[PDB]
Amino acid sequence: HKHAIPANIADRCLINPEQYETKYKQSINDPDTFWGEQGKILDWITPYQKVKNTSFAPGNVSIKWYEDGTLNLAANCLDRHLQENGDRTAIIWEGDDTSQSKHISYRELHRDVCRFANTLLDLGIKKGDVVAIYMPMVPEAAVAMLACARIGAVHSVIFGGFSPEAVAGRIIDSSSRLVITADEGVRAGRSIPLKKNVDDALKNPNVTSVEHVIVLKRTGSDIDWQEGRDLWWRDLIEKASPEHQPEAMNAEDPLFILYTSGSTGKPKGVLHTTGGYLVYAATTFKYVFDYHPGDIYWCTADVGWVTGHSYLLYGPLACGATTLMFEGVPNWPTPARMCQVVDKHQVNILYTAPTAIRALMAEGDKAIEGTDRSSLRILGSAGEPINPEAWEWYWKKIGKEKCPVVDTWWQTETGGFMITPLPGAIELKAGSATRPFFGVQPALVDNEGHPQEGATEGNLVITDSWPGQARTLFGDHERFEQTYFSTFKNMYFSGDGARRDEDGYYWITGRVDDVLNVSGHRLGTAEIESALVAHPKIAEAAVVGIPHAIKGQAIYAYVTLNHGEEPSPELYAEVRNWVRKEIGPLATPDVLHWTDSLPKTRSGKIMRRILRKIAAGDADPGVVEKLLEEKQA
Ligand SMILES: CC(C)(COP(=O)(O)OP(=O)(O)OC[C@H]1O[C@@H](n2cnc3c(N)ncnc32)[C@H](O)[C@@H]1OP(=O)(O)O)[C@@H](O)C(=O)NCCC(=O)NCCS
Ligand SMILES: CCCOP(=O)(O)OC[C@H]1O[C@@H](n2cnc3c(N)ncnc32)[C@H](O)[C@@H]1O
Repeated sequence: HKHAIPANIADRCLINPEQYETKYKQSINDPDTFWGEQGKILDWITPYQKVKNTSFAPGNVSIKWYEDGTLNLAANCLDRHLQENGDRTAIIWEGDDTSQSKHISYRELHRDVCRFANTLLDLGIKKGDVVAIYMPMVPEAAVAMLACARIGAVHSVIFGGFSPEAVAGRIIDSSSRLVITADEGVRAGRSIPLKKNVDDALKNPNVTSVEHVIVLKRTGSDIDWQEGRDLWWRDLIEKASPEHQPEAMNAEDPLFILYTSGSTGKPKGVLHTTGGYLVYAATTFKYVFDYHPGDIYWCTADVGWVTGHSYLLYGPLACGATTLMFEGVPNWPTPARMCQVVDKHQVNILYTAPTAIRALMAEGDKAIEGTDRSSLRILGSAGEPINPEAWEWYWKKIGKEKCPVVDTWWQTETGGFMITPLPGAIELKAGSATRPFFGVQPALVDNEGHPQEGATEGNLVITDSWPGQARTLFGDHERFEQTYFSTFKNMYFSGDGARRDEDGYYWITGRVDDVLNVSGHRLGTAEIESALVAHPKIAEAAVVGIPHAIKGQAIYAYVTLNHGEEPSPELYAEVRNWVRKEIGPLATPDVLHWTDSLPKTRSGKIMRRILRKIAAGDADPGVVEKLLEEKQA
């Protein structure tokens, strides 16, 4: 079953099937003309001359786009929209409590970004300084990210659900000079500590770089205050001049770092530059969502994740959209919350995640009860695979069978959408990301690196660069080259597996490395094992993912205690809380399986394939039998 392109979409679409085909072929055959022309979606301070300048050569990866052009992201997201659209809403903010919302016009946002840019400059922040942002889903998170970009500071946004230890690791690695936070965030009626977590983070004796903490009063909770270091947001911004002249950034000036979990090691800072990234986010946002002036757009992703960077803030604002920032969760106070927000603000484009869809579907019709949903023209899904059944529930209940669903496959490392439908150009298959975006050349290779032709499956690689590609890993270009460009030479390895069907549509099966997907959150099995083994009573651990109906994968941890320690309710609780402390609640094992029987190769390497199979139900060979009975209990 292919879903046809509906007439209302065909009548209005920016790109039809023929235009998709033609532009696709040109992006591939002639990237310099294609991306040379498409780069004009942005305003450049000085024009680029060179367009594509890239190599995936082994141990010698170099990615540059538009390299001689200069520009300012904040000017593209704000300034250039003032003359025509200064009165238009830039951001609709919907509170965790429905009595709370705000409309923030382009003019108002610009003025606050200008005030906050001066605040930053007056505080001593300079172009290239890294600024850590640990904020909830409030408009001020946006102001802080845009102010940083405006001055050429390099923001590093840390998701609010990270623990103080996780916050400190990111601060240490990036040498962040400043932390921007709130006293607390508000989520599903609960107040979540943020500033306290920062206080704990800065007590780590390896944190040396942070000179100030800017705190937004979001809840007025009693916090500890260090005079001098700590500064209230309101105090600072109100003293700052609202006049700020944006300076030109080179196309290859660093824009942001985003810590991202890998197959091995601890999270690394995926680094995006300015020009290609922003051309790519604005271009993909515009065509995949079929954005028309006046469309109300809603991405539900947190600002702490890449989806929140590219498609909550940067892509939409570049295009002059009204973008909605929701503080809470789609099913609080009730499962109908998400659709209530859609009606309240007349959302035309809704972009969400399969975990949220599956949580709402588990509530059947309570998800749509009392709601109208008519304003909706376009639906999106990203972050994890969506089965045909969930896709169909989404298409029917939320979109009322009237809205194309754009299932967008991509990654932190890709900056923007990679394999995705375009709503007026491509016919949909439930559960398929479908076809590559402009400038994207995917392939499927076997474990030896041989391309597989026709209907097939294999390792999903991208065989050439695209403007939005991550340029490096902060402080570690060698690890960037190793992780992504060493498995299959001269190719970008995504670490995902995929099938290609008889039509040439891609079906992403999931990570083939040791990376988990837990409620749409990318986590490394290695880092969770490191966190566990750091516990004074734990000798060894092996972490796998198991299928879970809502979350996609749940975390299953095999744990070996040091001699002289026993399993108890207490130790169970302590070990789970230890992971919460090391990483955050998102990384907490759902199951602890206590064992002295980790399977290992003769060289001592833990073999996870079998652990994966046992946990799901599907040197010393005796360990498998012990493991089987332990699992059954
Ligand atoms: C958002 C949604 C997609 C799934 O939620 P989720 O991302 O998996 O996270 P949850 O809401 O379950 O919370 C898990 C933990 O992470 C924390 N967390 C999640 N987001 C956070 C954030 N933005 N900032 C700080 N902490 C956060 C929660 O507080 C909770 O921690 P705790 O139990 O130790 O106090 C959607 O299904 C939803 O609204 N969840 C309902 C709550 C729930 O029970 N979810 C589990 C599946 S039903
Ligand atoms: C939304 C982008 C999130 O970026 P992150 O870097 O956090 O996660 C990237 C990984 O999410 C999965 N993934 C993402 N989108 C899809 C998708 N649409 N279908 C299947 N899997 C997906 C793929 O496994 C991918 O390697």
